[PDB]
Amino acid sequence: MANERMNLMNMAKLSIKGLIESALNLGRTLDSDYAPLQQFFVVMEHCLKHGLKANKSFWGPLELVEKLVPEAAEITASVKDLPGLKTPVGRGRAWLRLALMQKKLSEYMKALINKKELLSEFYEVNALMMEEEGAIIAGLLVGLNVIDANFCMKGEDL
Repeated sequence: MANERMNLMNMAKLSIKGLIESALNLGRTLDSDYAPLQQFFVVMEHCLKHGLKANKSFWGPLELVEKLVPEAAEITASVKDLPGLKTPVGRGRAWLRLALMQKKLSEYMKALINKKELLSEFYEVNALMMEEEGAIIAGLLVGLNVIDANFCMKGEDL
């Protein structure tokens, strides 16, 4: 099960590389409908799913971040107090996108890998988040702190 952590990482380098470059070559705030950006989350999602156990999906591991990095308490409670967001995976995809904005996504991730004694509750013995690739990516996520994207959560004019 190492041929998967290898694909995911080299499937993250591109997703991350391409985004950081395009984003900088564009020079303007990114919107949700930005292919290179959405493609990142698709991958970022898969990476966090790989190795999960027993349905909070990857939303469960993310709920730990607040206890580790208090600076994350806010966005963690902003996805909960947000109607229209049913599924847990939804609270997860919503969480990531907010971190991308806070430019703290990289910090939260690192805060987890260095606490495997906690992930072991949601991930198998050797999930991407429990191995080397989990760090290589946590470090590449530092280049996304220069990403100024703005995602829409909801709106109502009636």
